[PDB]
Amino acid sequence: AEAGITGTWYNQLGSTFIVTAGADGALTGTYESAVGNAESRYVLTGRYDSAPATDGSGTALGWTVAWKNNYRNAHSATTWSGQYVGGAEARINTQWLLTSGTTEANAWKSTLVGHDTFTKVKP
Amino acid sequence: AEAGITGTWYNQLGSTFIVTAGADGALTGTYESAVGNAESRYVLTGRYDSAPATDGSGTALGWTVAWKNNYRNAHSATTWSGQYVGGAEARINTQWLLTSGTTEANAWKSTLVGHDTFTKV
Amino acid sequence: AEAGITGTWYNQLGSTFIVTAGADGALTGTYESAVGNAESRYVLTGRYDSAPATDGSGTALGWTVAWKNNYRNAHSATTWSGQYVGGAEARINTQWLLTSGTTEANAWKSTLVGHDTFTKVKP
Amino acid sequence: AEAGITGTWYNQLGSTFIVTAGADGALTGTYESAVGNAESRYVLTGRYDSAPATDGSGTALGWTVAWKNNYRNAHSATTWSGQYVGGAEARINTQWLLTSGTTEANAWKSTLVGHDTFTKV
Repeated sequence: AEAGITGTWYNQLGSTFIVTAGADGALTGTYESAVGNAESRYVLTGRYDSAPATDGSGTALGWTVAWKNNYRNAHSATTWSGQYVGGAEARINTQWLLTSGTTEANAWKSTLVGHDTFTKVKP
Repeated sequence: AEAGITGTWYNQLGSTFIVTAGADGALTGTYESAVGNAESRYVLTGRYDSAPATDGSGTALGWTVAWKNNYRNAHSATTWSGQYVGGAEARINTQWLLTSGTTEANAWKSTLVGHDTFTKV
Repeated sequence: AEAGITGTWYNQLGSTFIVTAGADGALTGTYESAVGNAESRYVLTGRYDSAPATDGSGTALGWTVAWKNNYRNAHSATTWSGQYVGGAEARINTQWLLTSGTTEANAWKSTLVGHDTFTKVKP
Repeated sequence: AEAGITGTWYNQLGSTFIVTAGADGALTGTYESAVGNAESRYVLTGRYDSAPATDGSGTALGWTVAWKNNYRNAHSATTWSGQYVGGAEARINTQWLLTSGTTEANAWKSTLVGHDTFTKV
């Protein structure tokens, strides 16, 4: 359900994700990062399964933030890939990749991997 | 650098990636997969660095495809994260994560990782 | 410290890791998996930093289990890569890759990624 | 399949991997990196499937190197997970995770991911 995804979410490090889920499967919003070379809000775009399986299956989704806004440019982009699990503790569990632009010779150290869990506060 | 990202790209397995790079960092287009539970095109959306560095560095980008269109629904989504390297032979070098919607019991086996290289040939 | 790593550990799904850290940087022991096509114990081998930085830095380590013992063969191998953090709640936080042997055409779906946290019980 | 893993291998960047595959699943040998805060050889240890499938499947394997030897200590460890494909041109296709020991504050930026392909040339 788009509505269940729409809202304000925060992860374990204190970053803020504001998102709207559109009926066509689109995700749009802003990301505020608690860590890294970042300040203020960044534009996010993603896609989610707008017709998930009933069961107790999660809803698969993903989004990207490129770390450039009008105040700073970190020359990197993070994608989060995971699933939304709806309940009375609604969570988005993800794994992420962070790639920095590098020269050809430093490209072996361009991509960080980690995982983030998001807890919903507001719609 | 910048606008050379717009175009039709192909990865090592024959999947086709058709993208438009907007001036302010948006990536929009369609993807058609050569593998998996997919048929025809799927919508993608992403972001890229619209003011990259001026030393020899690549352009950082990323995009997502949710594998649902009017024909099929695999209940999964892939994100690709990587960089664009322009030149006489431009390439987009990426690593990707494919997450399927699972029950909580099967959540440990929900995410595949791999890598794709796209060129204009 | 090798001693601090040596012991019995369990992760969030109920798998058991028994390990000895050798003074040359070697890790040897057995793994018992709570999930997957697995039964009874499997041999593990790894390496760790036997001279870590003092600070409050973790100790980097990694190990491999190939999922074949005398009772079952899953034709796969998992590597865990992470760090040991010593404290009165001693933890090993890892990220893992699980690769299955596949044909050339199915090789795009050969590798799973996830993360595991281990809590120490015994030496 | 099986014993063809023993040998000297090289990846795309010139790193050299010298391995012995034991009969019961052990991998033992040395690694010398072409990149990073490393010099000379480092000990590796791993495991592989000693009875793989008989259909067209690769041999699953994995190994770890902690980047400390008598010369240097990078306080990090890499694990490679992948499969061996034998034939006229054998290859080991892998993906890897490099974790550095960090403080708790920097734990989000502790792990790099990439991919390496090893051949006997």
